[PDB]
Amino acid sequence: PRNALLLLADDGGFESGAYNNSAIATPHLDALARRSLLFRNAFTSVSSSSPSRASLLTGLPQHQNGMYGLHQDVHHFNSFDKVRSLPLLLSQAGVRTGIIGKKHVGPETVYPFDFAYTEENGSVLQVGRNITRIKLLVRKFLQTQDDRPFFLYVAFHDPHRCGHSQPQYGTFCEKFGNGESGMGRIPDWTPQAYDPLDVLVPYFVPNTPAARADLAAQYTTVGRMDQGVGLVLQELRDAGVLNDTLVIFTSDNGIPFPSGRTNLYWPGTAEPLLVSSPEHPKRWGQVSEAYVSLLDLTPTILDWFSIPYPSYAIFGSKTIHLTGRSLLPALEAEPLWATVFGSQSHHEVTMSYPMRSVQHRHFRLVHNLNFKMPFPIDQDFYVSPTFQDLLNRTTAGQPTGWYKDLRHYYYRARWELYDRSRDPHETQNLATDPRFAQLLEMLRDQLAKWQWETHDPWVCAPDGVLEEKLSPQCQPLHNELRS
Amino acid sequence: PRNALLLLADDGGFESGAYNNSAIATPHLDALARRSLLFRNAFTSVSSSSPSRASLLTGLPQHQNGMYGLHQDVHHFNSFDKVRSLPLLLSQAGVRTGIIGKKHVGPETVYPFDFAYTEENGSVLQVGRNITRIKLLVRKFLQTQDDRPFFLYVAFHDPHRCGHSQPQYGTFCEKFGNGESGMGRIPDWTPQAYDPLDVLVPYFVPNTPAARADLAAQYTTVGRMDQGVGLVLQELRDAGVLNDTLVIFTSDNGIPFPSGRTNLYWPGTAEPLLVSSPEHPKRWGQVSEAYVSLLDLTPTILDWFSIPYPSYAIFGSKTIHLTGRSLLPALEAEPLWATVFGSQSHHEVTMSYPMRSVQHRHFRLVHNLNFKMPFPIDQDFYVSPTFQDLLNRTTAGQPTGWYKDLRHYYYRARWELYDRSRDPHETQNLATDPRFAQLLEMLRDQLAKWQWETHDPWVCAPDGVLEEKLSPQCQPLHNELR
Ligand SMILES: *[C@@H]1O[C@H](CO)[C@@H](O[C@@H]2O[C@H](CO)[C@@H](O)[C@H](O)[C@H]2NC(C)=O)[C@H](O)[C@H]1NC(C)=O
Ligand SMILES: *[C@@H]1O[C@H](CO)[C@@H](O[C@@H]2O[C@H](CO)[C@@H](O)[C@H](O)[C@H]2NC(C)=O)[C@H](O)[C@H]1NC(C)=O
Ligand SMILES: *[C@@H]1O[C@H](CO)[C@@H](O[C@@H]2O[C@H](CO)[C@@H](O)[C@H](O)[C@H]2NC(C)=O)[C@H](O)[C@H]1NC(C)=O
Ligand SMILES: *[C@@H]1O[C@H](CO)[C@@H](O[C@@H]2O[C@H](CO)[C@@H](O)[C@H](O)[C@H]2NC(C)=O)[C@H](O)[C@H]1NC(C)=O
Ligand SMILES: *[C@@H]1O[C@H](CO)[C@@H](O)[C@H](O)[C@H]1NC(C)=O
Ligand SMILES: *[C@@H]1O[C@H](CO)[C@@H](O)[C@H](O)[C@H]1NC(C)=O
Ligand SMILES: *[C@@H]1O[C@H](CO)[C@@H](O)[C@H](O)[C@H]1NC(C)=O
Ligand SMILES: *[C@@H]1O[C@H](CO)[C@@H](O)[C@H](O)[C@H]1NC(C)=O
Ligand SMILES: [Ca+2]
Ligand SMILES: [Ca+2]
Ligand SMILES: [Mg+2]
Ligand SMILES: [Mg+2]
Repeated sequence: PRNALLLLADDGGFESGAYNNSAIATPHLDALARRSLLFRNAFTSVSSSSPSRASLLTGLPQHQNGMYGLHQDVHHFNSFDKVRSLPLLLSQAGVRTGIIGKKHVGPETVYPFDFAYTEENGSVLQVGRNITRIKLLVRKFLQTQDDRPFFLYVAFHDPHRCGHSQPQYGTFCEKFGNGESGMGRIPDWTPQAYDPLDVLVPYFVPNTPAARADLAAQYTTVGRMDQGVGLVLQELRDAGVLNDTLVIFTSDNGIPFPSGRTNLYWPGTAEPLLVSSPEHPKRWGQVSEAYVSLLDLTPTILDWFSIPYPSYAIFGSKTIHLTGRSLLPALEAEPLWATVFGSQSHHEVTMSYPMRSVQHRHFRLVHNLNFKMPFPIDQDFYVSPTFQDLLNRTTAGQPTGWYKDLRHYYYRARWELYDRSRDPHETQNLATDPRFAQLLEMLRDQLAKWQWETHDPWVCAPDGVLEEKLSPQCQPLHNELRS
Repeated sequence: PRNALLLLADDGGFESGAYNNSAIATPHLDALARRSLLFRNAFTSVSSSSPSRASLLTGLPQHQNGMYGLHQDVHHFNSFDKVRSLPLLLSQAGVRTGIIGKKHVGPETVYPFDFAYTEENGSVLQVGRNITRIKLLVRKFLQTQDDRPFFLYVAFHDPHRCGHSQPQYGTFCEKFGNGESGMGRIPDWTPQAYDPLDVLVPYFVPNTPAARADLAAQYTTVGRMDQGVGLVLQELRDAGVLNDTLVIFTSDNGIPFPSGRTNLYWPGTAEPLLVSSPEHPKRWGQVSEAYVSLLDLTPTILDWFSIPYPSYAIFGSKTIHLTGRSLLPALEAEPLWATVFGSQSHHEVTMSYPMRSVQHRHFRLVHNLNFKMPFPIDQDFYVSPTFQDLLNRTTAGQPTGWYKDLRHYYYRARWELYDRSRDPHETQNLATDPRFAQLLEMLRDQLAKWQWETHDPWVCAPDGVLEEKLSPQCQPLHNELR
């Protein structure tokens, strides 16, 4: 049988040898990249953990699958009951399904796995960060195979921050299991220490000692994640199935630094993506330039198992259709895929800053539906040494070392248009430039067509109201906003 | 031998003889008022159907029970799994529970009823608006009583709008069951027609021909609701249990007109409230001046059945405690209750305009957490003839007959302070008046203390961030908000 393994880092970026970062040591991801197609232009559709995971596992944008924000405690979003997720369709077609690590989506009836070791039924630390334990669970999973195909989803909790939840293990949990007093030992992990001066400060991160100490800790933890990818792959090799298994490696959202996680800017939505098919070796070790979305993974995995997406409606007779496509053709030839979309509504339930985006190659358009209010900041990020330092400096009147200032981080234009080929840092908004008005109209039109097609309840916001029974279906509010 | 009946109108206001509206015919609500304490100053804590129903049935504000907006389809809010609602606690203590009508809350595990006829398992029209059907189901319920006390919740769908959902029955479904072609017959209902010139136009509603035709249809439907209250009470009398039954009549939110439903203004949150205890006749037919909240119903009903509220946490070890109180002492003496709170986060999921409020007697303070954006407008209200007419006129530059203009309806101050004893229409904002600063501080403070005490996730918004492990727990964002 064909099997499939999805490896997902949490808040992972491009800190790998495979993405040309020579400061970090990620031998196992580098070895995987040599047996993979590597995508330079992959994007998540949403820069929020639960919406991202839900969109990845359904192939529907968050506005359509119902996970409008975080899933846990107080935030409490869940996808619609009638949604047919990837693991549900795979089970119905006879594929054995497993998840180890952070799930962070619900309800269980929409995202059922036959074998499930997650934060719901055990320690996130043990099933998300202790790579020895993850190794042992992957082994248990493989040893209980029954000649059905399998789909195994390994959702690492590394390299997510711990400053909010678990401060004594350090800002990225880099001290958990490192064998120092009070930390325990993860016997399969060799900790890699980084000096703050050795890290690459990305362009959107302030270059200060506090941010550098933050990145050094992240690097150690990306290291633990990389070793975990090694262990997992080694278990599939020991069980003799690796050579029958599609391996995909990605991350759910951008790194938890300014302009990253929670933004539809490039740093918040750009994701590493490796795809390794044992049946398509032609392109192993090559780099694709095609513009692809995490919305493509569900149709890629259904394609691999030859399972159709069924025609159904979640509500009324609004039939659901996937807007992503299978990546499997890209394994044989380089395609001209150019367009990716973004949709975000909430992160935390108190953070209502809906954003819609479309990218056409190096051009990116963001629409900020709630732009008159300041951009909200999540609680986990707020206590980061990086945010603290930026805030402390901004208020004390000192230089921040940052490529923006807070005021403009908080108060954004309704429309932001950027050309990354000329302006890769996305600091020159072109939506106000009359030379770019025909492009701006072309992009707004594509984004709107996608919004309708995916049944976006925010399609008419903020200037209008959706009224499905009349033509035109967006009706004006005359609320002093552009229409 | 105590039982309890809760009668809840949907979007009902003060269109009754009991509230001295002389234009409408509500004989059955009037008769009930004669055997009740009537509250002049009762308020819902939230002006949205599912949040209101959830808060009423739990005694927790919406920000604490998890029903942050509407429950149905795309909006999809549910209360937290570990919440102990009124019907759950009543069942655990041995009280048989029933619901007939519009439930509009979830999940079923948090709001379980032994006998249940709702939108979940049948037509909302039949179990919410067809009073004959409702009469027959209350009869079935009573005929199947056993050893036990009962709690029966009858949640009428009248007088809610039908313009959005069910247009062919008229703007308030006033033609459904009226015996005309295509409409069917509700044999127990006598339809009452109103001329648009006979209705009372409330102060917050434009006095125009379109709005008057809108109110005339509402009146016919308030009439059907009143007749349904009559039938329900008559079934309890026929079964011989009315005299053992606490009857409460209220509504979930203000009327679906401008400044009403979805606002924390007086018109959106003020509710009719009748309480009739067969064991406390001293104040039957009287009017209380005490300021009370629909957050008080759950503790009132638990008090009636002598059931404690248990000590539990929904999350971690943040123990839940009710902030409302029992209304039963008010049946014996007039109390000095002065303070009522309001909390709204969403209505529709696309309508994020969180509002927090506190009222101290005739003073009201509203805090609009998202004030720099325009106030959103729900889809059902937008197609009302009343909103259409106001929008069309505003757009065409014609006089609106309205006490506000749209611009100021859309763009509100962060803090709105009003004194209804001098300014009942709430059009003179006093929050910027330095003479009123000490009162403004006193009220902000009370509202903040309630927010913490009820575990409000928005307690630090919009200028700060909640960080539970540091002191102070609200941490500043320096985002140009004061
Ligand atoms: C990570 O998980 C592994 C395996 O569960 C833990 O190692 C175990 O430690 C216990 C207690 O000392 C022993 O009884 C087991 O036999 C150990 N197993 C192995 C394979 O070593 C390890 O302690 C965990 N590390 C952390 C930091 O939690
Ligand atoms: C690993 O998997 C590949 C792909 O399934 C195997 O290579 C195929 O082997 C078959 C034998 O039935 C040939 O006819 C195919 O042409 C091969 N295809 C490709 C694309 O390589 C391979 O045998 C497997 N085993 C090892 C050790 O590599
Ligand atoms: C309102 O409810 C009553 C009771 O369900 C409906 O009357 C019943 O209608 C069915 C189907 O026509 C008959 O079989 C029953 O005999 C009727 N029962 C009674 C007591 O009359 C009535 O049709 C419903 N009205 C509307 C307008 O929907
Ligand atoms: C209706 O209810 C009231 C209150 O339960 C009953 O009045 C009580 O009568 C009983 C028995 O005589 C006594 O416990 C109390 O002294 C009375 N209290 C009050 C306030 O009246 C009355 O019995 C009931 N009527 C019927 C027909 O049963
Ligand atoms: C890394 O460097 C090489 C040579 O400069 C280039 O061809 C490759 O595409 C780069 N990698 C990525 C991930 O962009
Ligand atoms: C910033 O200032 C706060 C406020 O006193 C202080 O406690 C914190 O330790 C500082 N953090 C950084 C990164 O400067
Ligand atoms: C209505 O007016 C009557 C007679 O003037 C009075 O007794 C009663 O208090 C009033 N009802 C209300 C609800 O104010
Ligand atoms: C509002 O405007 C539209 C368009 O002119 C018109 O057809 C409709 O009847 C108007 N409605 C009201 C209530 O004025
Ligand atoms: Ca994440
Ligand atoms: Ca209502
Ligand atoms: Mg009973
Ligand atoms: Mg006007």
